[PDB]
Amino acid sequence: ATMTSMVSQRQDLFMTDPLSPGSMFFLPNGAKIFNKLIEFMKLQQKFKFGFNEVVTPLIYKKTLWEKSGHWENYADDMFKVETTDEEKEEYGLKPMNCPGHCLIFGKKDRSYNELPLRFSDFSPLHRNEASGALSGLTRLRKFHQDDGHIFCTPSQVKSEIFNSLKLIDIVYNKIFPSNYFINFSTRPDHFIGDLKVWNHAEQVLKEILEESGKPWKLNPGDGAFYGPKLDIMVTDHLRKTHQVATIQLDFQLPERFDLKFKDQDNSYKRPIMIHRATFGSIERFMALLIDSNEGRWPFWLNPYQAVIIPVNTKNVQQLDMCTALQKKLRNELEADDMEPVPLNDWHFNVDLDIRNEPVGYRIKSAILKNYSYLIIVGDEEVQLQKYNIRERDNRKSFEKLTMSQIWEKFIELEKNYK
Amino acid sequence: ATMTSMVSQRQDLFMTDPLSPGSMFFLPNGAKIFNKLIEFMKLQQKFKFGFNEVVTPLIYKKTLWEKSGHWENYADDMFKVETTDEEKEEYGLKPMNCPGHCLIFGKKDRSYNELPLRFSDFSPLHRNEASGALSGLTRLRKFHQDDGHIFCTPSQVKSEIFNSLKLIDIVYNKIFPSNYFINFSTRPDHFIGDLKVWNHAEQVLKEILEESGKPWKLNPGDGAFYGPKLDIMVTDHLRKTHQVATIQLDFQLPERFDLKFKDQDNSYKRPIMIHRATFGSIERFMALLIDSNEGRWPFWLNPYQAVIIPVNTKNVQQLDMCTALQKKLRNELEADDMEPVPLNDWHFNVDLDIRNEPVGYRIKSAILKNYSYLIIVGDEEVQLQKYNIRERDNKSFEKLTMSQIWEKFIELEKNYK
RNA sequence: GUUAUAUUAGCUUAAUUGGUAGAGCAUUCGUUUUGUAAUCGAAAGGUUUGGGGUUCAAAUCCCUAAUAUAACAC
RNA sequence: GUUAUAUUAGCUUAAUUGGUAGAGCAUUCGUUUUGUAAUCGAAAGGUUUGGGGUUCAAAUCCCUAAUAUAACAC
Ligand SMILES: C[C@@H](O)[C@H](N)C(=O)NS(=O)(=O)OC[C@H]1O[C@@H](n2cnc3c(N)ncnc32)[C@H](O)[C@@H]1O
Ligand SMILES: C[C@@H](O)[C@H](N)C(=O)NS(=O)(=O)OC[C@H]1O[C@@H](n2cnc3c(N)ncnc32)[C@H](O)[C@@H]1O
Ligand SMILES: [Zn+2]
Ligand SMILES: [Zn+2]
Repeated sequence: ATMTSMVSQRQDLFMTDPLSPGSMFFLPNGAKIFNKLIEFMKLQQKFKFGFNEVVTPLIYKKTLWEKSGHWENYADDMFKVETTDEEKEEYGLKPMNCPGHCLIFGKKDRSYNELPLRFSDFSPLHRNEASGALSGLTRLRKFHQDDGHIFCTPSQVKSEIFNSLKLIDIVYNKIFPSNYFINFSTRPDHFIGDLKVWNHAEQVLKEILEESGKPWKLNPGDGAFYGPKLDIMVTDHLRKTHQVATIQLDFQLPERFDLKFKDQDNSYKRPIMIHRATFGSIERFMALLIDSNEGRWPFWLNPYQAVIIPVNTKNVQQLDMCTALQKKLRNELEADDMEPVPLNDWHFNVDLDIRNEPVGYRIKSAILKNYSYLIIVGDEEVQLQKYNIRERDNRKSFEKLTMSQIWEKFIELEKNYK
Repeated sequence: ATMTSMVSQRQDLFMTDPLSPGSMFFLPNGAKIFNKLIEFMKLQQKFKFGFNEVVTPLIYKKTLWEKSGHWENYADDMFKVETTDEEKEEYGLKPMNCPGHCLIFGKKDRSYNELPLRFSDFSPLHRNEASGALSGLTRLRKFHQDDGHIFCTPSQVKSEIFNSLKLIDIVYNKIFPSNYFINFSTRPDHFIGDLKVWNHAEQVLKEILEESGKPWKLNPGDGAFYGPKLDIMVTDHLRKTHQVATIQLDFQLPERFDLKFKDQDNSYKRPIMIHRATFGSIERFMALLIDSNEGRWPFWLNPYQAVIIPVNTKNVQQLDMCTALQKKLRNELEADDMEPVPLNDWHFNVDLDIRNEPVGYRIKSAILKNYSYLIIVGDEEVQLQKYNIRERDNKSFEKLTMSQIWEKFIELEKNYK
């Protein structure tokens, strides 16, 4: 939070305003990061773990929330929506995507052949959290979940949760590095449904925990009102734990919505529903990212990937060399004709500091902003037609690379999420 | 509407529900189109027209909306938000992004050196439209604008507006094919600001209209309460006109929020604001596409890009050849290892219909869904190790290798075809 | 929400015990043309989060509203 | 919001200005192994958008709520 605010000020990441407490503004550099993470998650979800993104309403009539049980469970924690006409039924601004995905499931007849049916959803969610509980980006009033719900059969539940934990291991152990433990969170005192169903639901998660081999801890009575959950817990540099990813086993909402599919014996069965998020919310995940990296973004995430600095800022040969590298790496098009920007090209975040200042000043400035690479161009470089390029960390080990070597180096960096 | 509904049912695009009137559900196939359009627009805005995307709140306190003028003026159209507390100040769910973008501009000291300053915003908007004016995807209560606001100087206004017209032309004249005319929508009965400022704002748009050479007509009293505008009008197949893209010249909101920047003379000046959108709303734009194409999407947009049909659904050599092409074209990874999906690969929407049914039935099914391509595999194809591939909009067949189909689809997607 | 503590220019901050709102960084202009962590100079930016009061005088004391941070509550 | 019309199985629809809901597509299983616009068969899916009223009897008539389509209003 204090760390978040320092990095945000240095890098122009975010802003807040009392005219909308607990909602973030992502400034252009903040949104660059936000979007890259979403792009990353969407790729894994659509093209590896078999998810299908939907786009759902944000407001729903009171009746819907009464059906799902939320209007009950979270009555104060829900923002209410009204029209100028006092006769119409009131609305709720959504704090969860799941009743909407239940409406989708049950709008048409479903066949066992389309299960597991996996829906992802990146809608903004609103929760009227207690003002005293709000905190930077970790606990907000408006936030974005990398949300998904799976509809499946009893025999599918375990592999679906193991797949969900695979994606969690890819995020927290491989791409964004022991790294977490699981809270097994059981039946709360306010719950819906039969104690026998709840007991069976807890039984499943217990056996999954055992087979997974992963470290875990009982977290009594902190389950969702509709189901027990596996809560993935990360520790920040002050030894504080934070719930991010989560897998929730839900036998209750399919019952509230009377969800049905037809199986091979030509009869109707009730699906089981799995709630799941891997980032948790994009905002909280970003806060923990910053807490750990202190502004030192990996190359592929960095809103400041390289800066180019000419020793002599009014020298034509240096300038022309700097500009040409910038045009190459940004890979943009001019606004004055009609050729459109193609899909799936590379574009890198490369700036050109030609302020009339000593080189050491501009370098100092770029180090404070945590540029991944520093590219200096002087008369030596103009002769060689190579650029002098420095990584953020290794101040000593320079390289002299051509235009195309830097291009290829950067592409290789993004391919490998490095 | 009619047409939208039929096509939506055939391709499982969208869904509605009385529990949220005037909001769309995009089913997986609908959402694929939605996201591809946004993807297209973001590339143009970021790598050609110098926009920077922002993500902003959805709800703001009454006070903000009173300062912007929306509270008095767009009083009917605004959903109110409240909490259980009731001593707290009321919120409005946003019908526009503009005041959020003014808060961002005004939040920190600004220099003339960062102008033109261009924010793009794709946030969901809500307006409480009259129930009797609601219609399919053209008029909704919730919708997404490809919104943008430009902050600039007086000498920059014309070139910034010409650049917006350039993006409009790429969209309506080249990628998604006079294609439109412009409504010059002037000062409404209820407006904010000075008469003298309004007159100057209309003078500027008149001159632009002249210099642009484009067809236009007067649309009296139809401006926004904060500015006159140029409204891009397209005509549907029943000859009814629809407003899509729009360009709005705003002197008033910067005065309301007292925005300023510092110029070369170390002095404070007020920026001018241009409002713009090119699709208008993604929803209304999709609606007009469907009206135009009757569900026959161009390849790069089609949720149904190719279907693969084995003649003999239990013949192992025919299945292997179908399955191998699907894997190539879809280019997906398996969920059992730790290897992540890399950025900027190609992936195509390719299905395998192995239903134990006559070839002609499966082909009729695929034609009804308007697949761009139909790929048949029989014994002939196994011998040749080539696939029989037929276009939707055509008689003529081709026999191509796996690799040729891959490259063909990439060239179609590359050239937005 | 409650308790505590705060809110001073875009950011960070000073104002000896109510008595001069003062700097640094960033910005604008001039100057310097610079080889891997800060050329030099000037200008501008404040009525101290908003609204009331007390006093000859308020950033400082009193009432109120709003946020933020931290704990609790939930 | 007003006016008109409508709401029947996932979808499209039929049903003596009152008489006791039928089918096509899709789905599930069986059958067919199919060469470019629909193999054959069976099963399941309806208490007619919600609520109230009239009647011996309501998909049908009346009132009302919700939504959709169209036009107007804005
Ligand atoms: C996973 C969803 O489908 C499920 N219905 C759900 O909402 N679970 S949740 O309430 O526990 O939210 C999941 C994660 O969102 C994040 N989250 C929850 N509330 C907030 C908040 N107020 N601000 C920021 N992030 C939050 C946490 O990481 C949490 O683990
Ligand atoms: C362009 C924005 O920055 C500006 N503030 C604005 O809101 N202009 S607007 O009101 O005219 O909206 C622009 C476009 O959104 C689309 N739009 C407006 N209202 C709706 C609606 N109720 N449903 C669907 N699309 C809408 C139209 O295409 C319209 O041209
Ligand atoms: Zn959920
Ligand atoms: Zn606007």
